[PDB]
Amino acid sequence: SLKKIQFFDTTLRDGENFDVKEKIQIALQLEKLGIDVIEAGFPISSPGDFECVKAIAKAIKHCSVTGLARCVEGDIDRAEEALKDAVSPQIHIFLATSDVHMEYKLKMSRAEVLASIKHHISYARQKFDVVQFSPEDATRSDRAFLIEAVQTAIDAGATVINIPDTVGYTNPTEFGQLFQDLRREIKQFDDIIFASHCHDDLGMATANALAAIENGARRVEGTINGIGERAGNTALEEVAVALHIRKDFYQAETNIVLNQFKNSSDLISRL
Amino acid sequence: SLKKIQFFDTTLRDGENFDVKEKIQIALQLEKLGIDVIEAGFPISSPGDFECVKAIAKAIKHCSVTGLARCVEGDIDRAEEALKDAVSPQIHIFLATSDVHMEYKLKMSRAEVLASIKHHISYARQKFDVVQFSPEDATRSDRAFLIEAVQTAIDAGATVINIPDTVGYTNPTEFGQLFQDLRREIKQFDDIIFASHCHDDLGMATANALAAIENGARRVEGTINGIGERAGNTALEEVAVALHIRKDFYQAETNIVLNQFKNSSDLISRL
Repeated sequence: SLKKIQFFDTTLRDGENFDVKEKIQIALQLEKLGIDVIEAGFPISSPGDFECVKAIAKAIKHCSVTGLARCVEGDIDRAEEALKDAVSPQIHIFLATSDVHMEYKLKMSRAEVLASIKHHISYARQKFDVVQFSPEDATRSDRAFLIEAVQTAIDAGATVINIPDTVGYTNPTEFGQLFQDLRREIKQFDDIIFASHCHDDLGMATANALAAIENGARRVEGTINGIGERAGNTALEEVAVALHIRKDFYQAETNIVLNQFKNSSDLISRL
Repeated sequence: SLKKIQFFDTTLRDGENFDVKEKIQIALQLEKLGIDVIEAGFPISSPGDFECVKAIAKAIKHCSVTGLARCVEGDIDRAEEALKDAVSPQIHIFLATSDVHMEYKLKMSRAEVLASIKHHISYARQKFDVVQFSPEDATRSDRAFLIEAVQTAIDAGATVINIPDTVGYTNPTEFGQLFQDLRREIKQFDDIIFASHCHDDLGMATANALAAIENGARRVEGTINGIGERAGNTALEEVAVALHIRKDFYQAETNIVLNQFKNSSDLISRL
């Protein structure tokens, strides 16, 4: 039917072997496939990444290109530099919101986390019209606080909120509920693009992405083939095919060119 | 916690290359793994199957062995013959319950279907203490009628009801609801073992098996690796690992020896 699901591919990021011309090649196949957003890299991470993100940003003419940044002004500056020639640039910023991460990793309190999010999302918003924000480790976050962190990013200018199952152990019941909670508590929900980024540790990343869509998500992030990370990401091909075959149930359309999926798939496998 | 999930493996059936000694070898690895029921074959289908089912029935001493039969007295006779030396034999009988199958395949009305089910389940029950029944194509069956066919099998002596997503296009929402409906409409539900047999056409077989367990199923049928059929079956390893890792959520135990999963897996892949 009428609701539109966007696709966000992070294949070029979770190459964790791809050389430069190979990244460019993949990127152009992704674009051909009708992927809406290509995450090209994490520019601050190394000079190589920086040049690679620039390279893909220059090659792409028909979709959006994005790069990763922490809540650190330098990363955002570097991403803005990397993406300056993108036809439709975005930036993807993240910060963990779970108790364990805040205590042991960030060494920051809830108040500090919300304050970092507000500052860095606003900071980025001055440079990018489209700011995606991900509360890292969302699925193990205190739920009230997860809602706080997400409201904070929205207030500050984030127009895409991506919910990752960073650990990979959620299920459709638990994840769908997470989205229900966001819908109920975030007044701006219907004006904001919500995405998921599921991991396949338990073999449920596809079901999890679709449960998020049944519950409000209008975007799915993942990879060609579901490669990456420990136990893999959401296989975008599986999600697109489920939406197509059960259009009666999901009532959604996408921009994907279905017949370009095996090209995309064989290319990625080949490398 | 306290509820027990049984595992039903059909690897030796959806070898659709395995030779005789290889089937016996797999069967004994399955048994080692702690699988509760091994479906050894479909005895009526060929004399080879018959001898293979006999062979596995003789080798197995610590779990149950089962074979397939249609609702045809000859199949059941042949299965009874095949399994006569099983330490804990069962039989698995099936009949389609969807409008399309009844019209185009069976060429039988609803009344005829229920009457076949009653007759052949009772027939089998005289020979086997444990009769499993599967309404083939359950997930595309009229729901009221699916409930009729399942009630009929129970009344007639079936103590295990297996719900297959024969076509492979269901999802956790739709499947969980199917189980909710059975629970609400079948007075004997809590006295009857309910299982699922999901297919992985959409990449959701694992999530689907777990959704059936959240909703009353106390048994899961599938294969080592999820091999078989068109697009594969439920990967029993994924289901067992999800139950273990999220015991907090699923609150279930199994009889599986988790550390025997890679042996089982490498054996099956090797062949």
